[PDB]
Amino acid sequence: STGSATTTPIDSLDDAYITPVQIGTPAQTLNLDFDTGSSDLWVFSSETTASEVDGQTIYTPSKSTTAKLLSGATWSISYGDGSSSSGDVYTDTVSVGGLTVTGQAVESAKKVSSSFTEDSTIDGLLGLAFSTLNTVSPTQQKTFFDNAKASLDSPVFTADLGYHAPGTYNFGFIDTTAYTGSITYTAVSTKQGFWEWTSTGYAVGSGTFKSTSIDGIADTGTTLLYLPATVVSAYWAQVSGAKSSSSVGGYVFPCSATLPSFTFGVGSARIVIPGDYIDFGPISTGSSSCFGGIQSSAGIGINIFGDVALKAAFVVFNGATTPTLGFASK
Repeated sequence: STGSATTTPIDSLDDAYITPVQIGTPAQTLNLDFDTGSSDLWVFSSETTASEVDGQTIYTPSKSTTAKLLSGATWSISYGDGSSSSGDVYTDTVSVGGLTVTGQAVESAKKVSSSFTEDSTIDGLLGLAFSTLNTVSPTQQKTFFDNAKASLDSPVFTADLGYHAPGTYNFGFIDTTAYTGSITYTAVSTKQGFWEWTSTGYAVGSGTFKSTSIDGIADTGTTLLYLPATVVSAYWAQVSGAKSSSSVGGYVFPCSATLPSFTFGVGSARIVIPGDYIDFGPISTGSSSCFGGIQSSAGIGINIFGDVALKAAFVVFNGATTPTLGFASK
């Protein structure tokens, strides 16, 4: 089997991407944030504290003839930005772009933090990291991909995120028309539950490539590119007037600037992030200070190849017995 679904930016800055997902019988379609940096499929629901729902579409398990309470199971998750959610668990039928999993754990939110409430466009998350990170207790649950894998034509999914435009998540096949040149594969460590890999270095603009190992995670659920302070400083030093602002919480730059590209290595291959991908616009409405899309990972404890990096590539998440990651230009 295979599946294919379009993923769409939630706003003009590509702050996140949403993908429609069918849950239950009859189908209830919710727009979920596909997140290769976590492993829970959770949704706003009829159980979510009413004051914490503001415009989201909810899953109502009592209206699904295939929903079953997973007795005794609860979940609770916190993300890298300090947001969180928790609740109980149902199993139900879940379909993505024509690919159907029966008995998928659908984690129903009883509580969500303010960042989720305030984002009317995201109805929940669909985790695509390794199932070892799933938070359901006392019986850990499998991700949608893990459940689908054995049925797929090939045990893979691909992320093809657009810059200020829709893109695609495919399950079970590699669309050879969706990228240019060849796909370069690179080793993955699953030890921390992430799609963790080692980039071979970087360049800033038309500058020379610096060969240096950068361990990090491929994380579609993180907006920006978080890299070591040395790398980030080298980037922003090429932008007149750019500075790190403690009050704003990262590097900012004059909105009048033309940003240089940023290249990262995948083995001997190179992915080029155009400068415009690194512009996240005014820090506040009407400001001439703009927020940078490349930020320091210092104090995160891990480097993160988030959407800024991933959207410059066609990315293969290969879930074979020994997982790997593939990157192609597009």
